[PDB]
Amino acid sequence: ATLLRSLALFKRNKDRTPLTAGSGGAIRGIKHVIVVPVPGDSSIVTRSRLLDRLVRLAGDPYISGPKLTGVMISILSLFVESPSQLIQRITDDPDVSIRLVEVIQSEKSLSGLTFASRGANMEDEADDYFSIQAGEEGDTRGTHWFENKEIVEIEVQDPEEFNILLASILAQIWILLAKAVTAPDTAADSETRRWIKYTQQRRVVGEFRLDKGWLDAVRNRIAEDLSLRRFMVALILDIKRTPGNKPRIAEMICDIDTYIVEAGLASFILTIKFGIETMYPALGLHEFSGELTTVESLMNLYQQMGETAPYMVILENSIQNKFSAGSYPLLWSYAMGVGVELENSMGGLNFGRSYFDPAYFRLGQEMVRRSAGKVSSSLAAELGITAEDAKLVS
Amino acid sequence: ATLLRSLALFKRNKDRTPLTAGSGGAIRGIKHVIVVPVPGDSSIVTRSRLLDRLVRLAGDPYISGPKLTGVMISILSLFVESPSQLIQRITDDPDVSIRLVEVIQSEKSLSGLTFASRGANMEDEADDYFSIQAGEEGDTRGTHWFENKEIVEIEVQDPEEFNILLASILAQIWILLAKAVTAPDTAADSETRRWIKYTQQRRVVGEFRLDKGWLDAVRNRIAEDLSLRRFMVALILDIKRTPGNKPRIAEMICDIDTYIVEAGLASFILTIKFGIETMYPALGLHEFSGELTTVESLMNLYQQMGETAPYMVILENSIQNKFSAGSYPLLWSYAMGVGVELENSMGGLNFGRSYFDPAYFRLGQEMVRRSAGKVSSSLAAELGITAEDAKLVS
RNA sequence: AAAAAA
RNA sequence: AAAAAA
RNA sequence: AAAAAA
Repeated sequence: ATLLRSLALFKRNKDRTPLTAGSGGAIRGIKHVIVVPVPGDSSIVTRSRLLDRLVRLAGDPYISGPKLTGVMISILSLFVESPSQLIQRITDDPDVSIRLVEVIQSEKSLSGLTFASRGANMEDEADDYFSIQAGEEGDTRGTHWFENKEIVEIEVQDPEEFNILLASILAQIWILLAKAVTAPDTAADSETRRWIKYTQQRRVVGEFRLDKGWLDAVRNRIAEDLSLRRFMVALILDIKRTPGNKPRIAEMICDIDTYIVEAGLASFILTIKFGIETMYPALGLHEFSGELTTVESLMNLYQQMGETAPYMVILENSIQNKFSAGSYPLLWSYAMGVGVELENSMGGLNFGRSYFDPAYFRLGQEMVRRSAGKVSSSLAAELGITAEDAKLVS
Repeated sequence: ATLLRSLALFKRNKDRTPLTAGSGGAIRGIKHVIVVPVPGDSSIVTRSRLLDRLVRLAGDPYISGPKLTGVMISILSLFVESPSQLIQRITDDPDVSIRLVEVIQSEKSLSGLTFASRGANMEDEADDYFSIQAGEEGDTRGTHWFENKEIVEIEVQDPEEFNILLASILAQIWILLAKAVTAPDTAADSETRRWIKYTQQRRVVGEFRLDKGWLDAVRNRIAEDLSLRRFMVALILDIKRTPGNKPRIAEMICDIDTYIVEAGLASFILTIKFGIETMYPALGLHEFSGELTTVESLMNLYQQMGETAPYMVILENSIQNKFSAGSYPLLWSYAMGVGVELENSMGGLNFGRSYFDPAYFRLGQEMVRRSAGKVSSSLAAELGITAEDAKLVS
């Protein structure tokens, strides 16, 4: 009797939720100082020029990691008024020190912008940080730019034009997380399709299409360091918690997150869907109860975590390995074999892991092949229908 | 009636949890004085140079045990600011006396470093302790170094480079505990695979790959003395208790521990999994109730212990022998025979102990062979499915 | 960790 | 009092 | 004590 309870209690302790209490002291390593050019004034022309400069610089081959991630962050958190306040309210990681800096307009410089927190006299630093090398030597292809060469600059004065430009750029930057952490290289068609989709959504315009090289560089950078990913996830979590209405860009991001959610938990989501939601006879086998209770505990932990659960892999945190299939390889293989036949979109999904068992795969395949028209018992009793009508084509 | 209760009470006393009360006086033996060069200043170049020197010295054939373990500890607890405070908060063993010492930079010496606690005038001691003999005579192969000979030195100035180097080195040092205490020799492919895995995790780089000789020496040292293992476990326990966020290195370690957990309790974990979680008819036999209650008491003791339970074998403590299979050899053999067929990864797992019973092994094998498609009663009644569908392939 | 998802 | 028990 | 476990 009590054995089952003791066992469940024991299994629950293996996946104890590390909730915030206060224990464990407080450790933190060295944090860099990444510079983030935030536009001081709330104007439109200044923001447009800043974004143009950032894009023109972000696509440079010879660029430092810290500078690149700071540029990306500066690009991201720009639409809100006083981005400094938002960045401060969002930045809560000891990975790096977000060194803010105000920026204003200047009609006496190449880039046309200058830092206000440093001092009005400082102008050379702006030009040195915005434009130094753009493929002048070495690799001339290393520079990136929009696909349309006719657009030499993206500087605009009308509020609407700038708003749509910023929204399109943020969307192009955000859609990368769908596969940045997972299979970054094999994520070109997906992003292309998402862009082709948003374009005919009337929310953006295809004229502001960036070269594939720029996107690839950004994805690589996003994968390399996790400070940017942490900030992006915190921003998405904040936006999702917005009780009231949400601006155009806010809604764009809260929509794009759904592609980002579960970006690496496929082996768990699909597993649950094809081996729990399907209620197949195979689940009753003595060889599946362990995996079943494991997945139960896993999803309990997930729903107990909070709002940062789905993004667990995006933060490349430690708990992501707990949701791997290494603990339920059999059920995972069975579910994948089932999905290969039912979903019919999971053909290009690679799953050739070192703990794959083609036996259960073929098992689920054959079970699905034979059960093409086999009506269940629960639904049959609920509706009262006969199976004679279901096997008419099968 | 009361007999069962008296019996259970008696069995519970055989495995009384030795909790901290105050009784037993206080005994402690002689404790060595191992030197641990801790970098005084929180700079980056000094830490990188110190690590380079330690690695260059750690892979020496003619090196003293105490010096080697002190070097290892110095290497481990370096990422935190003021490692001295952490080492003091963690060091709680009477096995050895952790003799800390501050270190600073010095541009007037071979190694370029000097001790600050001893005195600024002391410089020769630094060179004598960092570099004396590196295979100059005797065995020239005895020296170790990274696999890439082009890397003559790992000294870097950029914070990111040093951080990743330190993280990779700590990961290489930590992954050894997975099999250091248990089958250290047969732990090369596992570590190689873990490294190949972390590399494509974008968290480390393969360029900082160390020779197999260095890893083998470190594993041997870690096995020889238990002060290092005690410190490592205390560090892991501390990190796991961190309520707040965890740095990159902290997360790396809290992930790597999962390979370290249960490193020697396989005969218990697998036993529970294959003879309790599986709910086979064999468990109802009169010849298994004793083992069942034994394992119940064992896991009760485990869950009552605390956070240092799984690492019980890593500390080579006395309680590890209580969880051995010597008290439940039958159930252990049955479970191993079952796992040999179900898991299908437990082929290379050696279990040829002096209390093996091939009878129950063949028994569980045959039971699993015959029960390849035999649906249980509990799950069948919960779902209501018939067994006709389960024996379609079997 | 690997597909799809106005 | 009589074996085994990392 | 002995395997596997993004």
